[PDB]
Amino acid sequence: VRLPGLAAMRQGTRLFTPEQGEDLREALRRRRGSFQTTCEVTSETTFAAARRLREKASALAALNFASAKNPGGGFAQAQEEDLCRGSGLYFSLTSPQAEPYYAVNRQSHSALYTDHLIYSPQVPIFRDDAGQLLPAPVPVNIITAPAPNAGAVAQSRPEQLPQVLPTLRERARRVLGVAAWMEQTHLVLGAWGCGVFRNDPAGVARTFRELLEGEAQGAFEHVTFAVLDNHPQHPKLGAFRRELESLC
Ligand SMILES: Nc1ncnc2c1ncn2[C@@H]1O[C@H](COP(=O)(O)OP(=O)(O)OC[C@H]2O[C@H](O)[C@H](O)[C@@H]2O)[C@@H](O)[C@H]1O
Repeated sequence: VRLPGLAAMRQGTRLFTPEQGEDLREALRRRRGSFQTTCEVTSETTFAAARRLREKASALAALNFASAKNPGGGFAQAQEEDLCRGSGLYFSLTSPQAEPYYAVNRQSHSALYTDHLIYSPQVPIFRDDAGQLLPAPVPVNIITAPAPNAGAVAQSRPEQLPQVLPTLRERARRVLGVAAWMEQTHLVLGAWGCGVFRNDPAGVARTFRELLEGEAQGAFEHVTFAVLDNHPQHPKLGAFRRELESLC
């Protein structure tokens, strides 16, 4: 039998296309200055920050460090694999509405990908970081979008290297523009693009920091950066703490 919440979530899944970029900015701009934005940088998983924020959260959204080409990225280290194995996310990512995002991204034949985002409403989290049931599932809205594959660019088309950073910059602003458009209060962000895709965690953490200080200033209530980091140097975790000190 199908798990509770899946049908509602899949049917509410919705595609944002590149041609709606200006719609997303106007939503951000209109929402600027609405709160005293509280923000933190943590070492929790993306669904652990979500799950503790839930009971406090008017409108809770989290970012999927998604594949551009296959829902769930075809599958252990990776965060989207984590979200798919412990929630209904996959059932939403394979939905009919969502298909143009993978179809176009594959057709682009560019490691920078395109500007489609998938909005999955009320995705039920079913299991903890350790994989047993939750009391009851806890729903979270999930914004899925692919960071540019900086690794692939370096190895397959270095000529797009200078475009890497502007691409992640404008796509992040679409990411929070979707969160503003869907009127979220609590945003779970993190080391977007910084693992498999090999983006500089310094640039990523900062690019956020700029937007939460510029166009996204005050647009959200609480923004936590859940950055899992089991590497002893804690490189990703450190660059996010080091560079989000102004805002938190
Ligand atoms: N559950 C987690 N929660 C929070 N942070 C995490 C988690 N898991 C890893 N991190 C941290 O986040 C950093 C980046 O996690 P990555 O998963 O590589 O996302 P990308 O954007 O770089 O690559 C996306 C591709 O990887 C997948 O295959 C997708 O299908 C895509 O194909 C990690 O180094 C962790 O420190």
